[PDB]
Amino acid sequence: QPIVVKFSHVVADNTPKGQAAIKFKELAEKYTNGKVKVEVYPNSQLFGDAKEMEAVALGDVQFIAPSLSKFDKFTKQIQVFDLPFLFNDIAAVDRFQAGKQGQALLRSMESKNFLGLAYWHNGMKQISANRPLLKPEDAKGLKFRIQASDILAAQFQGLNATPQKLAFSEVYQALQVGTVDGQENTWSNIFSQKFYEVQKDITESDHGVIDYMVVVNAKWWNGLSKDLQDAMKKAMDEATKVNNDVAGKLNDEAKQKIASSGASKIHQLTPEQRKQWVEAMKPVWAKFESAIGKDLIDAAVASNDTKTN
Ligand SMILES: [Cl-]
Ligand SMILES: [Cl-]
Repeated sequence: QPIVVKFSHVVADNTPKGQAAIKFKELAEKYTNGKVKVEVYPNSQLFGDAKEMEAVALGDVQFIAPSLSKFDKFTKQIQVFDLPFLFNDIAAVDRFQAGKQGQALLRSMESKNFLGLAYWHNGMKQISANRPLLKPEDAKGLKFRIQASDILAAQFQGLNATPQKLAFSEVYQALQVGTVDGQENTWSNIFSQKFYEVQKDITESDHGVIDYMVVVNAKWWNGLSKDLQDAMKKAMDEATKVNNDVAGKLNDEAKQKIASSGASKIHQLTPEQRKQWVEAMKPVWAKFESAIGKDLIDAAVASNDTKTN
């Protein structure tokens, strides 16, 4: 009777998270000599956004890797990752995650019996709708789908737009029948879930990030025999390295496919347009500073590094 272990997520197989979870499966089975069988369930086939945390708590799923925007019901510290324009680029996000404060966040939910094993990457968020979004004013009066995050809701409220919380699996349909006008996501997600086919203008804003925390039930994980836990720990580290190697290329490749399709128009901001977007979104920070903790915010800010000039 081999031990069945299930890994659930909401994205497609051909994605930074999807490819990493498949690597994890392959390696955990190898390193346990077949004693463990990993079943991977992509595209919300087993659980989606709304239920995966509960599934982990009850033992219906062993591994998940939610966006870092989806934890504000469990802690008020991880929501630091949602502050718009906090990180200039993916390199700053990774430096922050690797430092003391970023690594501390993996343990931020231990009192609720959740444990983060690793961070996985996706990429930078782009914004889209059915009209060009070149300046923040263009967003006024539009409905935007958002992940279930208080800071993302405030971010759109601040643009005098209307956020709407929806589960990832429901976004395409919402955009397709017009119950929402726009959204923010990474190129990888925008291509693989076909948002580009129902959004005619996408702006390369790079105004936030979608990255992930690999989460387990702490009690379950810590109760495993030393030999099984080491095997799976080895598999996880190696899957995390695949994720770090493929995330960038997969997003670049997605962007190109969207562009080549002709179905959407990709817009590039200029310095003055971008600077405007920054000003229009920064007040959100002051609203959440006390809840997050200024020091954590300052450490994130400091993770940015710009070459001279
Ligand atoms: Cl979902
Ligand atoms: Cl990590």
